[PDB]
Amino acid sequence: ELPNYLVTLPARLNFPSVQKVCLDLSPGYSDVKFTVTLETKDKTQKLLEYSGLKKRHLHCISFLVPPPAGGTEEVATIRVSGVGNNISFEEKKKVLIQRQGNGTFVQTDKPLYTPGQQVYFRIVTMDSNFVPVNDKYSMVELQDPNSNRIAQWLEVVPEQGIVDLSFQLAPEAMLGTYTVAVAEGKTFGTFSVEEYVLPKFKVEVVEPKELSTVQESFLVKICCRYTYGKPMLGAVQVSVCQKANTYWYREVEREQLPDKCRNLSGQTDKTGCFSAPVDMATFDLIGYAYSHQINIVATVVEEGTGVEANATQNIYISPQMGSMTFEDTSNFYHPNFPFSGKIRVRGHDDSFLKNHLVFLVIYGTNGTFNQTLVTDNNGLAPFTLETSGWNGTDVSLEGKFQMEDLVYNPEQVPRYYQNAYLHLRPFYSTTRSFLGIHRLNGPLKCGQPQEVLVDYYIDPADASPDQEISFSYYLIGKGSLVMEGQKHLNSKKKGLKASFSLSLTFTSRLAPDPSLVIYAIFPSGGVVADKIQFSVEMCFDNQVSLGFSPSQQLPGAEVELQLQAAPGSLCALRAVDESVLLLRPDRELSNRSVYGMFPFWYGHYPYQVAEYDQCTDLFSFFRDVGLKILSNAKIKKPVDCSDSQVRQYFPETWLWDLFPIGNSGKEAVHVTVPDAITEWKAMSFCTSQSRGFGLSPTVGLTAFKPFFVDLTLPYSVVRGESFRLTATIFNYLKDCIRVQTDLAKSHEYQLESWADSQTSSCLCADDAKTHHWNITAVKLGHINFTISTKILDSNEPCGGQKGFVPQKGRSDTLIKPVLVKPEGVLVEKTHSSLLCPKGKVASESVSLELPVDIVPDSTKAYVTVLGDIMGTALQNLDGLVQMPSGCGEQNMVLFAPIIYVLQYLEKAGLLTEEIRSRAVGFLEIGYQKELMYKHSNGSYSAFGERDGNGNTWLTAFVTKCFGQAQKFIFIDPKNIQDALKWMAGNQLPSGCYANVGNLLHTAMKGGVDDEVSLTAYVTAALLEMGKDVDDPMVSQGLRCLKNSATSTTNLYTQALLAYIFSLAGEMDIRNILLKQLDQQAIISGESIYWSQAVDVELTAYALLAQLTKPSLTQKEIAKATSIVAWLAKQHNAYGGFSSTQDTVVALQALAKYATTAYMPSEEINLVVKSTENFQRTFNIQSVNRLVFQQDTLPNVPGMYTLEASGQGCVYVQTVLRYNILPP
Amino acid sequence: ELPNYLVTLPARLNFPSVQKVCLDLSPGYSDVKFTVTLETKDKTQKLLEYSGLKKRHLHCISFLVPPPAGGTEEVATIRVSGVGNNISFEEKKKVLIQRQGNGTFVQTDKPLYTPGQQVYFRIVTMDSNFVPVNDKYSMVELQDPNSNRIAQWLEVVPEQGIVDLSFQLAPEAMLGTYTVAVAEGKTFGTFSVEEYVLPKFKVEVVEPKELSTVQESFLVKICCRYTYGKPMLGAVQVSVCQKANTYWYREVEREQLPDKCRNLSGQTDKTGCFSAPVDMATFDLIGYAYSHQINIVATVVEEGTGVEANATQNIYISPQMGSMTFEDTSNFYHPNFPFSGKIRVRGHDDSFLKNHLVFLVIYGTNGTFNQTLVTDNNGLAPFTLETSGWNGTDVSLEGKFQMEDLVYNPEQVPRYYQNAYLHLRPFYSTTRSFLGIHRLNGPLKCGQPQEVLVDYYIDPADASPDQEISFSYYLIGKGSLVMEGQKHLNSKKKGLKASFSLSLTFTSRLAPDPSLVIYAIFPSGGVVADKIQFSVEMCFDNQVSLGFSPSQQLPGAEVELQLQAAPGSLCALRAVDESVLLLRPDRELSNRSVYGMFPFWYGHYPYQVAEYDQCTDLFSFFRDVGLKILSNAKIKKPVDCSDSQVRQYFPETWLWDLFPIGNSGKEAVHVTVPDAITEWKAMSFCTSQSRGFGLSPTVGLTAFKPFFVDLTLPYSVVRGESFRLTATIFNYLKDCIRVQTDLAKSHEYQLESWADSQTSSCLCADDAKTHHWNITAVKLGHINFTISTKILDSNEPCGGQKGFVPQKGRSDTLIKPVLVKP
Repeated sequence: ELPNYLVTLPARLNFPSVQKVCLDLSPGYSDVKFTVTLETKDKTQKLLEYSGLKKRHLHCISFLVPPPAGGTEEVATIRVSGVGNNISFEEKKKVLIQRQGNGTFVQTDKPLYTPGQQVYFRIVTMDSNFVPVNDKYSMVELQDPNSNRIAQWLEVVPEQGIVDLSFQLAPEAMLGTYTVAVAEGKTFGTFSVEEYVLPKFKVEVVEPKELSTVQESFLVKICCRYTYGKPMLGAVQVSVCQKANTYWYREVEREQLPDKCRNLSGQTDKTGCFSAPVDMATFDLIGYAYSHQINIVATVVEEGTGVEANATQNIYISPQMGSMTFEDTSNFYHPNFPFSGKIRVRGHDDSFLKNHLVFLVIYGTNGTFNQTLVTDNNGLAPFTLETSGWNGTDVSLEGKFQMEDLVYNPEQVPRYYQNAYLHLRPFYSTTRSFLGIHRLNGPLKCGQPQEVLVDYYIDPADASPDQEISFSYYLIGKGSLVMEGQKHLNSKKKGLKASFSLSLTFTSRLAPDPSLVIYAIFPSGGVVADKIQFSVEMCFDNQVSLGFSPSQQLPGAEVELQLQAAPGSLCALRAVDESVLLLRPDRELSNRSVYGMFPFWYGHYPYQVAEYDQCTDLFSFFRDVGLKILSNAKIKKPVDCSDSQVRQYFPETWLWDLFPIGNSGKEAVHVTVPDAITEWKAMSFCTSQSRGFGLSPTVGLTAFKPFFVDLTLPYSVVRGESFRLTATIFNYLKDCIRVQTDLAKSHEYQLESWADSQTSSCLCADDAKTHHWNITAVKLGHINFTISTKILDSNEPCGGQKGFVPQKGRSDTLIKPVLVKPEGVLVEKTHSSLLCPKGKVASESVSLELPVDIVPDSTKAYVTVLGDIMGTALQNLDGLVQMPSGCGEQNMVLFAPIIYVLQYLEKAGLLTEEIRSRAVGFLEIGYQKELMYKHSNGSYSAFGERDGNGNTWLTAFVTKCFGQAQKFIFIDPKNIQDALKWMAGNQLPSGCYANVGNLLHTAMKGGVDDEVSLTAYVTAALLEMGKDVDDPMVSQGLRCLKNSATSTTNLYTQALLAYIFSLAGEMDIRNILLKQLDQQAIISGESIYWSQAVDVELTAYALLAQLTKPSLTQKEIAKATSIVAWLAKQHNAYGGFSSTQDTVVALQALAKYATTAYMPSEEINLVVKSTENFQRTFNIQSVNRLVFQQDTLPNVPGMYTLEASGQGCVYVQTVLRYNILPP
Repeated sequence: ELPNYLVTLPARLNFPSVQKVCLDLSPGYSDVKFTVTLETKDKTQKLLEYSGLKKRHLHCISFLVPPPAGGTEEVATIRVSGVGNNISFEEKKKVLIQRQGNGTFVQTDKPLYTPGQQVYFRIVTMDSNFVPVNDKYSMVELQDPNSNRIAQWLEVVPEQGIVDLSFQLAPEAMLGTYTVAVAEGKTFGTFSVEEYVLPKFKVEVVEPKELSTVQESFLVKICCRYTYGKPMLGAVQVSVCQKANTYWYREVEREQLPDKCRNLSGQTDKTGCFSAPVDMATFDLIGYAYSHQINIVATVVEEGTGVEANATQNIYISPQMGSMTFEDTSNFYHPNFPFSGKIRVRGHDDSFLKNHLVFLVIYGTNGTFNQTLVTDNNGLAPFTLETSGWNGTDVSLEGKFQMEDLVYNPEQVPRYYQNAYLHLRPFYSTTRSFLGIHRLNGPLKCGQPQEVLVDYYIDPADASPDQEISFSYYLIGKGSLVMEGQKHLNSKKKGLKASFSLSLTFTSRLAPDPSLVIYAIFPSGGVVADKIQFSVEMCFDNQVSLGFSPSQQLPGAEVELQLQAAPGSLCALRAVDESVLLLRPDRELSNRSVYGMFPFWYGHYPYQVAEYDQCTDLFSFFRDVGLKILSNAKIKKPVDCSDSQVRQYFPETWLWDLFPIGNSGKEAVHVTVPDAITEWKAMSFCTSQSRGFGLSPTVGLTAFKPFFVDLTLPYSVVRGESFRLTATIFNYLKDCIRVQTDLAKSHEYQLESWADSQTSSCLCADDAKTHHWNITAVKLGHINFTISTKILDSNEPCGGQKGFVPQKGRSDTLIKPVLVKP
């Protein structure tokens, strides 16, 4: 016999992890010292030293990995060496050690906020094995919808992997999509802040969920239900419609047909759900001018109330009436042994079909085979096939509904049958023996031992009867070898179709789709092996479950709450209203999102250590699961080339408390239900360094009362108007009752009161009596509307019999707040100052006034201080230096911004030398990327060296890029002088732009793309490095441009021709067009910009025209400060790699503005002082520099003093909002 | 009638841990809202918002401890407030918050080094819940014994709570007790460095371990064994001696009588244990001038070699021949209900005596009572007493051997009976009921769920049959609440001596001495309770074991070491030689040492939050464990005054590695044994954040060969000076064989030709033959000395028969380095 060995490691090692390495020894050897090492550049760690035994032995050891010798990634070398008695086996492979993606998320308690609320949020960072990581954050930031950073917490440490942070939102905070970022990661937790009111009912479709083209009619069923679980009445309008399909060509036959649609009007039943049938004779399933799509817009208005809900459902019409997919089968067959599998058969309605005659056709080189099968009464079709006629050839399985396909017809869409296709490859079995694993149905549970049966046959032609046989099994989860073992079997049985069993246990360390690989090496050297995948549900380490008792309980009294988790955990709990999830769907915190933030659905070898043998077997079996194998056994295929209750409450988020789980595993807390009659959806994620991360499914506590009231009233209420206060009184008791309703009159709202002063009415079971009022308000802010109802004892009978009072819940009151705003139209007066003392005190007196037409308590004024030139995304400027390229003409516009960002960063005080070196290395390898576009004439071209003389734009761009890169690296100026002779030859002094050269990409050279702009750029490119006017090229350029300077027109071109005269330093003709430039600029507050993508370019060129010119004054300083404040919020000003030239010109405008006037703050103490001797102090040093701080001032608006002391420049913006009478 | 509440907190909160808090409520309430909250000097978190229920309910929640506003230690306050329906209950009590003690130990691979070797050491931090912390180490330092810091490490980060560091000692490093110190703290580890040679055998006493005065003559059974488990023949000289005791007055009568020594010479038997009786009347037991403490110094010399091993056994001589101690009993007793207890019965050797009539006498105000009791065949005396006639008065119990004590005599030392004395206090019981907890044996077993039987009697005069009575139980360990429960019983059973059971689980969170408190509040206002103290062995939550397979190996063959700990744990190793432990005894790394690393007085409040009266009940039951109680029930009494291989090897440690544990909880490694004929003692500890710290027993591997050699030679050799190299040959084969010996000649050393060749000889079973040579050194430094022995087949009989050649063990080649100095 020949002894063998097999060592297996993960191919992709992870740095804070503990991994396994397995080594299997044949019998024989038994005198050879085996040792395995992994060699990094820092050490040589031996994994195991070992010797052979008299039997086959599989030995697996765990190890802490070496750190990577690079920054975060290093190719280490795995080495097996067997020494001893004049033989030295040595084999050598490469593995990869990298710091894996520590995935994080941020969970706000709500996706929605009124202004004045409190944004609570938890940031969780967690490992690939769902272990929490206490890698403490540098910074976390909360930014406006204007991308302006308004909150920042620095150097924050998490407890048990999670951190909670509370930001009190402003009562005057602007409406939009706020964002929260951590450490400048890939996670941007966004929440909306807007004005909203809570809907009390959800409308949804029920029966239209699938539609096929073979149906005749479908029954639209629209169910509207309250949040507390009761049905309701109300008028229903359902718009069922198919829109016209927009074709892939958008220029011809664009005059479309109108959308085909039918509108349903109705009333819901006693179960509160309206049903009506709609034919598909209305819609055009045959026609390609209409999409295969039906929009259902269901709109329900409550009876006598006026509130409205809508459901927007999208249905995709499918001509496919049945789906047949392989789901439990292998991609490989062993030769001349039976092959097993099963087919999932489903219909159009994704339901498990019954008693279907499926037909399996087999394509092979011997002959086409056909076999029919019948599904069972569960929806599966098992099959076993005899492969002995397949002759070791790759075959094809096709499961079909019928033998004959549908003939394509003009009058009807051909209904396609989704067949079951499979390709079977012969396994590389050099020795005749068989393994097979019986697969385990659908999704498998976790924490319980799965019993898996393994079938085998060891033939007595390659294994002698004295040789003990053993099967080595590996369970691989998420690309790491997570379970190992070997089973020894008795050698006396030898040749029979036998079986044995394994007892596995799937968990969160196991994948959603993990693998089982079993193998057996014979003493002949051949191996027989089989692997299967698995369907494992998205489980977790902590078995968390949430429990309410008694789970449907009256509003205002206690409910016991159970947390089930692993002991020693710290667990976070969110109990929130249903109604706040009715407007915006919540940010999905589930098992699928936690499993989805780690991108490892592929497994496999990485790019760094991949083995390209090609110019299936056991090596492919370990390659597909992501394990490096080193062996001398025949595992490689040879390569081939081819009782009154007062009710004020907490209707928003209810529970946001942290609970550490004790040693019992379970923990209870009694919580008091808020008085809003809704459903509370609660969820919890528990985390622990012991077991891991666990996530409860969300549960619901239905707070419900039998008899109650409900006020409805809008949120956006202005003063003076009479709004519709609608009070819907609900009786859900089974007996008819009498109610008495009264609004408690106070001195804070006015009405003339239809049916007030303790009105009385009669109602009965499932009844909603809607009283109406219109109310006008006199106060401001939040004011309370209070109502009370009682069930009177019936002196007279009504509704038939005498009314009956319940013993409990006889009375019900309600207090509801509303926000009332001042009258008139709003208008803002803003004033900005750039206070820059240089080691001193700089002061400014600000005066802001108001016309005398104001209603009282309407004027508000607040001041904002900012220490930085722009809001956020300095790390975007850090990331602009990456991603080199050499394809297309986007390479020059991606290699342009490096010199600009390293000019910008050194004047901001945050320059780093390692990105300096990396960026100039990228620029030095980027100098070679413009060399194969060099023309044969001695110039550059857009594409090819034979196209012709190049365009002036690209030659001027590479002239600027070569002349502005001499401050960082060595660029020779000989190519500039080689280009200048072709600038002189291309444009005549008698006439400029003789039209030689063309760009490959259109709408790219500018916003206008005319000849005078390209001429002014190529004649402005010479003197923009620091040169004066000394050349014939710039002389003929100014000769061409001085005629157009007096011609005016097209202010973009006027600004960029004022740019070259500002480079010339002359004030004679650019001042006669400067006055018509700034007066045509529109005003957007203090963030103004010039208006004629094109406007941002015009703003950048006019900022450099106003900045490059000499004699900068303070009004020009404030004007340019307003311009760069508008450019601060432009996300297209920086962040584009294949974008236009706007990015580099706005970025060099930022660089020149940091050069000349505004340098960033490093120590500013600011004080504001008012008329009424009120003062306030801001501190802006280095980390609250970007924090855009606010302060609300209580004085009557007048003259105020704004003083800045220290070293640095600061920006102060004062905003006065007030309301004026419309006449 | 009158509703009652009870709030329980630990009285000493540790900052990185979580703590329980408990609230128990009577039937009644259901309209008030109880808030318990813990305020400190920066924040106030609401521990429980909680409305009342119509039954009795026990609700307990776990909370994170607030940070210390004082920096490391502060006095917070917990308060209870029941507000609602114009009812305002408000009470408060002070509690202490301090940072928990970070324990730290350092181990080394050996406790003893020659200069020129590598010193390894591991330093481990530890919490009071035995979980390791990866706290940032500032600096660690290594000091010469002249108080000079010779090595220095700055800014070392722990990997899974431990640090593993190495240092190369100098080849001319001077001799003394070097010290490893951490951050100028209280932790230090001393290792001695001097020249040594490894002893191959040890010697200890077997039979003399206790001396009582009633003996006539006592056996001295000295016994000497090799490290590889085999007996040895030799010459034994034992000095058994009684020293003259120095007087307490150190000013007069300096003339001292000579020490009563007896010298015994002997040869060990085939089992290698020398036994000889010594008449103990030679030693002066009566007089005070001679000490009551014998000292046995035994020196054993191997024949033909000259090496010697000494053992010093210091045995106290005691006149005590027995001990009555109370160990399973309560300090309290309930009035007019039976009281149970158990007595340990031990003799002069502290062994369990059989069939001893122990006598219980009871000292009370009604009358002194006597009772006799027969022990079982285990060593226990279980008794029960009626307390109906005791009338609620504190009593005393005394358990004795006999009624009459021994008369003091001038001619004899008065031998004392160590009786069992106890004082029983009356329980403060306002309402008549009984609650007793049955005891559980001696030291309990960790991890297994024990079953405890608790019996009770609820008197129907002070209870109502319609309402149920629920017993609340607290299983408390190491000053914090561990396990909780509320177990109800219906009062339809009425008044009887009923019983029920609890399923307890004891872990490392629970103490070596944890407590169990069971109580109940009746609606009259009274309370009934019982507290017992358990006894658990010094346990760890991480159960770790080591196994060598096949646990006895010839040198040169691999051995599978199996290491069994929790998954996700990082484990140390130490496979030291036994011969290293024979020179310097190891500093103790055991469960006693780890549990004694932390102060374990406990059972009381801190002095900053202590409560005292002007001058037992449930409040004393919670004081004696150290828990704060806020209650309005009758919980306080009214105030009153109170074949051929060459053997070069590893005479240092064999295994010193870090093996993390995978998910199966098992690890294994085939480790190659070193080529010394010895025993390797291996021990490991594992640190995990999940299951904490775990420490394994010291398992042993006997690396043994049947036929081998050994070289006796000193460490230091003066160059140009002759020494005696003594090579001994051991035959442990069962037959008689013929050996042949060749000492390798080289230019590194010179020989004087003493039995140069033809040293072939006959060695029978369990035999040793020593050959001496006169060898001098010629060159400086380390010198190899090589000996090769083999078995030759010859027709010349050895012992009357031809020497049978082995199949394994035919030859043995040994290489020993030696140090040569000028």
